[PDB]
Amino acid sequence: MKLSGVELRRVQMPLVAPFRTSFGTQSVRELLLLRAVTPAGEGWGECVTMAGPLYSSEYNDGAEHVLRHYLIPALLAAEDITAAKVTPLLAKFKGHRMAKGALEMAVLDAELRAHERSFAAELGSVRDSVPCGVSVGIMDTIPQLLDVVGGYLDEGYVRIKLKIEPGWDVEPVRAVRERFGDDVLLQVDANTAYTLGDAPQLARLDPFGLLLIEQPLEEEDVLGHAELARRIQTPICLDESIVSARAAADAIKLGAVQIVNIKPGRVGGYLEARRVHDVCAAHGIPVWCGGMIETGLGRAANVALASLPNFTLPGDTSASDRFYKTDITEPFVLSGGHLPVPTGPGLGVAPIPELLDEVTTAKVWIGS
Amino acid sequence: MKLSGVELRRVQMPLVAPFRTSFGTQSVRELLLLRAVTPAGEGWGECVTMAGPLYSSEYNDGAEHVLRHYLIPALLAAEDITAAKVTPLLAKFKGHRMAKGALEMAVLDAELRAHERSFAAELGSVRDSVPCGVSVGIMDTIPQLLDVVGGYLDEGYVRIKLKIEPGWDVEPVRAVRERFGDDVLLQVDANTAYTLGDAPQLARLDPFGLLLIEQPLEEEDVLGHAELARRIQTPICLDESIVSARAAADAIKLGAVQIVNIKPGRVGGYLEARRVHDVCAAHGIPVWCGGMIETGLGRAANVALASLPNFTLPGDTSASDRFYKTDITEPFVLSGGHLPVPTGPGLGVAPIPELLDEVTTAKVWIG
Amino acid sequence: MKLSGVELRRVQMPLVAPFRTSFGTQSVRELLLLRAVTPAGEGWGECVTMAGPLYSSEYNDGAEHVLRHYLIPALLAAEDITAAKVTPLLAKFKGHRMAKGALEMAVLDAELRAHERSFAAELGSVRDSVPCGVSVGIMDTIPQLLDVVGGYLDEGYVRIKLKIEPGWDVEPVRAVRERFGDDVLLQVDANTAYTLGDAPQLARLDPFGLLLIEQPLEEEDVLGHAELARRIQTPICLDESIVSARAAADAIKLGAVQIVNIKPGRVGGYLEARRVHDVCAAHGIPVWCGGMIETGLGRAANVALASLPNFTLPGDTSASDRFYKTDITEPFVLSGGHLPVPTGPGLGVAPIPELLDEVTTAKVWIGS
Amino acid sequence: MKLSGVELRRVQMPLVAPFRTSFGTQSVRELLLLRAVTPAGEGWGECVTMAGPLYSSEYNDGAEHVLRHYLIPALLAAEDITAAKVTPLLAKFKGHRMAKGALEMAVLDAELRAHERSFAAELGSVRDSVPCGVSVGIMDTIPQLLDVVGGYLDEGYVRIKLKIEPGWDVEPVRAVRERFGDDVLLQVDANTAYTLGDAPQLARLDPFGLLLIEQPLEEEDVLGHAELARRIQTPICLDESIVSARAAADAIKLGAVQIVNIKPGRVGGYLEARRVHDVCAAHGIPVWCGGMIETGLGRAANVALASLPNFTLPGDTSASDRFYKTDITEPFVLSGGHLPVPTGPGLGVAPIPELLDEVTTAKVWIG
Ligand SMILES: CSCC[C@@H](NC(=O)CCC(=O)O)C(=O)O
Ligand SMILES: CSCC[C@@H](NC(=O)CCC(=O)O)C(=O)O
Ligand SMILES: CSCC[C@@H](NC(=O)CCC(=O)O)C(=O)O
Ligand SMILES: CSCC[C@@H](NC(=O)CCC(=O)O)C(=O)O
Ligand SMILES: [Mg+2]
Ligand SMILES: [Mg+2]
Ligand SMILES: [Mg+2]
Ligand SMILES: [Mg+2]
Repeated sequence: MKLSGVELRRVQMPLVAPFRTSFGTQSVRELLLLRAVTPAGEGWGECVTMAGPLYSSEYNDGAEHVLRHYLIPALLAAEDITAAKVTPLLAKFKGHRMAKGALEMAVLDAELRAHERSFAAELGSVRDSVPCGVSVGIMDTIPQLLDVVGGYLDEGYVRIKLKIEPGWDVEPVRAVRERFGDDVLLQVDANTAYTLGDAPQLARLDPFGLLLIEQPLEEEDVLGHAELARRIQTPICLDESIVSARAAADAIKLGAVQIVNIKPGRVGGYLEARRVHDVCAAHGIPVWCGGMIETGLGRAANVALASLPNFTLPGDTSASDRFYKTDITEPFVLSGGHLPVPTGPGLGVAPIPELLDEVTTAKVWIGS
Repeated sequence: MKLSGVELRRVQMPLVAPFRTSFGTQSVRELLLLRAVTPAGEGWGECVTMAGPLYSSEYNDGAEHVLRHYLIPALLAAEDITAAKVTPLLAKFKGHRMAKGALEMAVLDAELRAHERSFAAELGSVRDSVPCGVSVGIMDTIPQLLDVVGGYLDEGYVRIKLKIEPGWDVEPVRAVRERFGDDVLLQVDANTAYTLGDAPQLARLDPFGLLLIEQPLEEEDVLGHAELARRIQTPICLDESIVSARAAADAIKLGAVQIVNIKPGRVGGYLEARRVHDVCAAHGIPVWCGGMIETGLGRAANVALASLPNFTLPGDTSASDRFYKTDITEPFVLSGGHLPVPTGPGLGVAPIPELLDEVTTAKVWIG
Repeated sequence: MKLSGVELRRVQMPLVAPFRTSFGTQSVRELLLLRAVTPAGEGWGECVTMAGPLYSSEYNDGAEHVLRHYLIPALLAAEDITAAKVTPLLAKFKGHRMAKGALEMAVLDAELRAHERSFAAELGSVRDSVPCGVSVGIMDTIPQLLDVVGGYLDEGYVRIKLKIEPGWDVEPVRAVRERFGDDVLLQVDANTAYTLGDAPQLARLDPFGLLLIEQPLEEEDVLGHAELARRIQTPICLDESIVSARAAADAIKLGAVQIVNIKPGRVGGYLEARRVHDVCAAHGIPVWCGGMIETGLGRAANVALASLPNFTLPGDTSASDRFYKTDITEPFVLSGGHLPVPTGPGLGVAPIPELLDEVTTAKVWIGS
Repeated sequence: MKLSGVELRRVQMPLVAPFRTSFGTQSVRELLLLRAVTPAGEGWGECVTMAGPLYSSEYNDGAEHVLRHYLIPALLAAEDITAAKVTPLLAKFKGHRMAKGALEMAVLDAELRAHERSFAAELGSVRDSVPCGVSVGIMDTIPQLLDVVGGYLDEGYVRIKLKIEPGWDVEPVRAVRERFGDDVLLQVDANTAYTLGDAPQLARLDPFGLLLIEQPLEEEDVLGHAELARRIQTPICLDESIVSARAAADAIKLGAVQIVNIKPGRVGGYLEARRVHDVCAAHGIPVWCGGMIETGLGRAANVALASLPNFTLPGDTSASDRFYKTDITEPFVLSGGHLPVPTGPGLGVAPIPELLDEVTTAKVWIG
C-alpha cells in the first residue's frame, strides 16, 4: 500500500452518565479519530488519549502534534506501507504509543479492507461472540452504586469491575458482595491509586473473593506490585504498567502480575496487542480486553481482539449504549451478555457521518 | 472456507549430495505433500517428517496415517474453516505437530491466496530478502569438509553451519576456523548427540568463537542445557526442544537457551512459528529460521517467515540447488547471499505439475 | 536369548461398563498384544495405546507400524538381546515409548520365564499383596456417581479416584465427600483438562481433603504445574508428564510434583518404571501405580510393580472385572481390598488360548 | 529361599606392593567373607571394611560383630528371604552399610545362582567388558611414582588415578602431566585430607586438566564441597560422602558433586548401588565404579556393576594382580585395558578352596 493522507478529526461525545475514576470525573469524551487514505480505500483510527494526561502522559493535543508533525509524515514518506511496517517506520520516535496505535489502526483497517479480511481474522479470532463485563465508576454513595451495579447486572453483564480509590475500597466492595452475592464476577481497579504502604488496606479485600485488583500502584512500580502480590490474596492485574509485550514478559518473570489487561492503544497498536496476548498465553497468564470508552470504531476492533483464545476473562467490552446514547456506527448490542464479532472486512464497521459530523469538532487533512 | 478434500501425495526427491547428520546419512528425500481443496481454490502444504523417526518421533508413514485417519477428517467435518481454527479443531489429537503443521500450511495457503494475500504479508514481514546460511553435513574427511565449506563460501553463503557428532567436533571446527578465518559466521549442530557428561569436550569449542551450539543434548533435557550453558562459552541454541512458544518461554525462563531455531513444522505450523517468534522477541532472544530440506513449497513459506523482524541470524534457507537439481516449484536462487521473499498470494509459489508428477510416488484423495 | 520373532495381535474387549474421562467415552477396549519368540521360550507384552491419540500421541495403529517397521526389526538384528539391552538397541528411534515398553515387556517376560523368575522378583517386590483403589469416570448424574462409588466402596476398594473435568469437579467431589464421609481416600484426575487460569476453580477443591489432583494441565506444562501448586492446597500428582525417570527428576526439582503416578507403558517399560520408582524414592516423592485398562497381562505386571517399596499409595490396580467380564488370563480378584502379587515365572500369568483367540481380530508374525 | 546359615571367614591377603593413602599405608589386606547357605546352594559375600576405622567408621571387627549378633540372626529369623528383602529386614539397625552390603551380596549371589542368572543380568549390564583404570598410592619419591605410573600405563591401563595429600598434590600431578602427557586420563583422590581453607591449594590443580578431584573434604561436608566446587575448576567427585541414593540426590541438588564414585558396600549393597547409578543418571551425573582392594569375589561383582549404562568413566576395577599374586578365584586379567564381564550365575566366580584355605585366619558358622 501507499499512504495518501490522513484526515484528523476531533470528536466530542457526551457521556450518558459521568464516569468517575481515581483520576477524575468524566461527563464528555474528547476523542481523536483518524482517516487513512490509500490508493485502494480508507481506514479508520481511534486514539485512546484523553483531554489531559491523567491515565498516562499522553493526551489528545499531544497526540495530534506528534502525529501531525512526526508520525503521519514518516509514513507518508514511505514507499510501501504495511501496518506491520508502520512500527519500524515510527521506531525513531520515542513513546506515544496511543498515537502510533491509532495510526496503525487506521492503516490496518484499510489493508484488511483491501484483502477483504476482518480484523478478527487477521488477529486470529476463533470465537464469534464475546462475553462482556462492565466497568463501574466511583459513586458518591452506596445505594447509588448498589443501584447501578444491579442495573448493569440486569441488562446481562457477566462481570463487574468496580472503580476504587482510597476511601472507596472495601466498603463498596463489601456492599456489592453483600447485595448481589458471591457468585458474581467481581474485580476492582485503582488506576494507580495506592502505594505499597497501603498494602494492609488492600489486604482488607482478601475476604471478598475478587478476580483481581487492577493497577493498585504506579505505572512504573512493577517490583512494588510483585511485593504487593506477596502481601495480598487478590490476584494482581496490571494495566498501565503493561506498555508492551516485553513489558508483560518482564512483569511476569518478576512475579508482578497474574492476569493481564490488554489495551491496544496503551501498548501501541492492535498488533503489539496480539503479541502481548501471545506472550501472556505462553506464560499461562490469562488476558482480558480493557476499555478506553471508545466509539463503535475502537469497540469493534476490541471485540475482534477480545475473541482471541487467551481472552479467558470478560473484558471491558461493554455495549455502545453503556456510555453513548448515539454511536457513530451501528451500535453494539448486548445479547446474552455477549457481543458479536464483526464479520466484514477491516473493522467491519464504519461511521455514519450525520452522527459523525454532529460530533466532529475539527478536521485536518495531512497529506503529500 | 469450506474444506472439500485433501490430496495426499508422496514425493521422492534425490539429493544432489548425501546429507549426513548425527542421526545418519541421506541421499534421497521422501516427502509428503498436501493439496487443500476449497470450492474457491487450492492450497499447498509440505510435511517436514522424513522416512524414519530419527530427528523426532514423527515419520512419513506416521504422518500420513494420522492425517488421513484423524486430522484431515476432523477438518472436513467442520462447518466453516480458517487456518486459525485448524488448531483448535485438531486440539483433541495429541502431538503430531509436523503433520498438523503441513495441513495448516495447506489451509493457510488457500485462505491467503483467496484474500489475495502473501504468506509474508500475513506473518508480518519487514524485509524483502533474507540472508542465507548453509547447513554443512558431516564429512568423511577434513579436506573433504574444507573444500565443501569453501565451496559454499564462494556461492555467496552468508553463514556456515556444521553438523557435529562425537568424534567430529573440535577438529572440523579447528579446521574451518584456521583455513577460513575468524570472520566466518560459524555455528555447529549436534542434533542431540551429546550428554551433560560431554560438556568438557564441548567446552573444547569455546575458543573458536562460534555463534552457537544447536541442540547438544536430547530433546527433553532442558535443565540439562541450562546446566550445560553454565559449562561452556558457546551459546546454546535449541531446535528439537522448541516444540512450541510455551516450550520457548519455558526454556528461556530456565536459562536453557540464548538463541532459538524456528522450524515451523516442528512447532505445528507457521502460525505457531510466529508466536514463537514473538515470544522470543519479547524476551530478547534472537531467532533464526531452521530448515528441513524442503521443496520450493516449504522453502517459499520459510523465506517469508525468515523475513520477520526478530530473525536476526541467517537461517537454513539455502537455495533450491543446494539439495535439489530440479525443484517442483520455481527454484530459489541465491542473489548475493540472499533470497527474495515471494510476492504472490499464499505461498507465492506452486508446483510445476510436470515436475511434480515426475517425483510423485503415490496419491490419495480424502474428501 | 536372541530374538526369533514377534507375533502382533489385535484384540478387542468390551467393557462391562462404558468409561468416561475428560478425553472421551469408551465402551470397548482395543489393544495390541505381543508374543515374543525366543529360543528359550515365549513372552507376552501388552501395549497401552488406544484406538486414537487422545491421552497421548500414541495409538494402536501407530504403535503397530513402528513396531513392525522399526523396533522389532532392530531387535531381530541383534546378536544378543536382554530386556536391559532393548533400550539402547531402540534408542535411535525417538519417542514411541508405549510401543517400546510393550516390546521390552514381551522380551522381559520370556527372559524371566527362562530364568524361572517372576516379574515381582526382578523388580524388587517386598510385599506379597497390594492395596487397590479404583478409577471412577465422569457420570451423567451425581446420584449416578454416588451409587457407583457406593458399589466399589462396598466391593472393598481402598480408595476412590474421580475423573474430573471443567463442569464436573467441585460438585461431584462435594457430593461424594458429603455422602461417603471424610475418611475415604479420595482423589481426582483431570487428564490435562485444566489451564493455569483455572486455578481459582481448582482451588475450590481445597476443602475436600483430596489426596491429590492428578495432571490438571497439559503434559508439556511442567512449570505451570509448579505454579499451580503454589496456588492450590490439593497436592499435585503427574501422569502424562512423567515420561521418564529424568522427567520425574526434573519435575521434582522444579516443585511441579509431589506424588507421581507410575505408568510403565507411558515411561517406556517396566524397567524404566522401576527407575522412576527409585528416583522418586530418593527425592522422597511417593508413587503409585497407574492403570491403562489392561488385560490380566499388563494387570499382572502392574500388581508386581506396585509391590515395590515406594508405592505407598493405592494404585489403579483394580480387579479384572472392574472392566472385563471375561479376562484372557486367570482373573484378578479383590481380597480385603487387595490383589495378590503373582508368583510364577515371568508375568506369573498367561492367556487362555480359546479366550484369547476369541477376542483376537488380527495377528501377524514378525520374523527375520 | 530360606537361610540356613552363614559362615564368616576372616581373610588376610598380601598386597604385591604397599598401598598408601591420606589415611595410611596398606601392605596386607584383611577381608571378611561370608558364605551364605541355603537349602539349594551357596552364595558368597565380601565386606569392604578394613582392619581399622580409617576410611570410615566401619571396621572388620565391628562388622563381624554386628553381622554376628544383629544382622545375620535377623535374616535367619525370617521365613522368606530375598535379596531385596534383606534391606527391610535389617532396616531397624542403624548404619553398618558395608556389613549389611556384604550379607546382601552373598544372599543375592545365592539367589541369582538359583535362577542361573548373572550379577550382570540382574544389575542390567549393557556391556561385556569394561574399561579399567588404576589407582596409584602416595609415593615417597616423584620418580618412584612416575615409574609406577609408566608401568601401569604400559600394562594397558586406561586411566590413572593419584592419591593426594597436603604435601603431595600439585607436584605429583605436575610431574605426571609433564612426563606422560596431557592425553592421559588423570584424576586425584584426597580421601578427605583437605579443608575448605585449602581451596587455593587445590585450585592449584586447575591447570592440569584433571577429570576430577575425589573427596577432598570430609564425608559429612557436602555444603563445603559445593562451595569448593565454586573456587576450583577441577570437577568434584564424591566417594565417602555417597552413602546412598538419597545422599547422591542431595549432593547433586546442592551442587556438591558433578561425578559420582560408586562403591557397592559403602552404599550398603549392589542393589542400592544400582539405584545410585539410576539416580545419578537421571540427573545427568556420570558415575564410575570405585574399588576397595577386593578379592575376585567383589572384583567380580564390581565388574558386572561397572558395565551399567551410566558408568561412563573407567573405574578402579583393576586386574587381579595389581594387588594380589594369588587371588582366591580365577584371576582377572586385563585385556585391551578391559576386564570381561562374568557370564556365570551369581558372581560367575567362586573361591578356589585350596587357595581360600591358605589365606583364611578364622572361621565361624552362624546357623
Ligand atoms: C475513563 S478512562 C479509564 C480507563 C479505565 N477504563 C475503564 O474502566 C473501562 C471503560 C470502558 O468500558 O471503556 C481503565 O482503567 O481501564
Ligand atoms: C537431517 S534433516 C534436518 C535436521 C537439520 N536441518 C538442517 O540442517 C537444515 C537443512 C536444510 O537446509 O533444509 C536441523 O537439525 O536443523
Ligand atoms: C484410556 S484413559 C486411561 C488413563 C487413566 N487411567 C485410569 O483412569 C485408570 C484405569 C485403570 O484402572 O486401569 C489415567 O489418566 O490415569
Ligand atoms: C582400600 S581403601 C582406599 C580405597 C581407594 N580405592 C581404590 O583406590 C581402588 C583400589 C581398587 O580396589 O582397585 C578409594 O578410596 O577410592
Ligand atoms: Mg484499568
Ligand atoms: Mg538443528
Ligand atoms: Mg491419569
Ligand atoms: Mg576415594
